[PDB]
Amino acid sequence: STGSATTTPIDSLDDAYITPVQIGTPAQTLNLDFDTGSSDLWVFSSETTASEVDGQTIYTPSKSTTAKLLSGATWSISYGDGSSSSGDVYTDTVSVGGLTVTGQAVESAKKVSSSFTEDSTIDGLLGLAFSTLNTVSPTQQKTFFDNAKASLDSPVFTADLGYHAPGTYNFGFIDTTAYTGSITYTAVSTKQGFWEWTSTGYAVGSGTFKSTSIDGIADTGTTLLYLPATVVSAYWAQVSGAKSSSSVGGYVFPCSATLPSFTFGVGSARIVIPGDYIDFGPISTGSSSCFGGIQSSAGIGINIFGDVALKAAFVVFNGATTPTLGFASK
Ligand SMILES: Cc1cc(C)c(/C=N/NC(=O)[C@@H](N)Cc2c[nH]c3ccccc23)c(C)c1
Repeated sequence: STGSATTTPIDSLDDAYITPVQIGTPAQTLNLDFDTGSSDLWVFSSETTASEVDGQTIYTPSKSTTAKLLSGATWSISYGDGSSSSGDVYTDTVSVGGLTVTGQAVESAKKVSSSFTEDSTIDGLLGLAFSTLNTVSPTQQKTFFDNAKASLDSPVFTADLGYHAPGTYNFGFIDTTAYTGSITYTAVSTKQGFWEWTSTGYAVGSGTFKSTSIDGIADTGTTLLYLPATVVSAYWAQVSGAKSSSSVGGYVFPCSATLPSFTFGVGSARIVIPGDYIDFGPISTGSSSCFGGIQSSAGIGINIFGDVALKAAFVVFNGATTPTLGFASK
């Protein structure tokens, strides 16, 4: 089997991407944020604290003939940015782009943090990291990919995020028309439950490539690119007037700037992030200070190859017995 679904930016800045997901019988379609940095499929629901719902589409398990309460199971997740959600669990039928899993754990939110409440376009998250991170207690549950894996033509999914444009998540196959050149595969460590790999280095604009190992995670659920302070300083030093602002919470730059590209290494291959991808617009409405799309990972504790990096590539998440990651230009 295979699946193929279009993913769409939630706003003009590509702050996140949502993908329609069918849950239950008859189908209830919710737009979920596919997140390769977590492993819970959770949704706004009929059980979510009313004051914490602001425009989201909700899953109502009582209206699904295939929904079954998973007796005694609860979940609670804290994301590294400070966001959180929690609740109880159903199993139900879940389909993505024509690919169907029966008995998928669907985690029904009773509580969500303000950040989720304020994101009216995101109806929940669909985790695509390793199932070892799943928060369901007392019986840990599998991700949608882990459940689907055996039935897939090939045990893979691919992320093809668009810059200010729709993109695609495919399951079970690699669309060879979707990229240029060849896909370069690189080793993955699953020790922290993430799609963790090591970049071979970086370049700023037309500058010379610096060979240096950068360990980080491929995370579709994170907007920006978070890298060591040394690397990020070298990037912003090429932008006149750029500076790190504690009051703003990162590097900002004059909106009148033309940003240089940023290149990252995958083995001997190179992925180029165009300068425009790194512009996240005015810090507040009408401001001439703009927020940078490359930020320091210092104090996060891990480097994060978020959407800013991933959307510059066609990315293969290979879930074979020994997982690997592939990157191609496009
Ligand atoms: C200080 C800091 C700041 C950020 C932005 C992150 C990223 N976190 N990103 C994630 O955890 C995502 N994989 C999922 C996610 C967290 N919060 C969200 C809000 C909306 C949509 C997705 C997420 C971290 C780890 C630390």
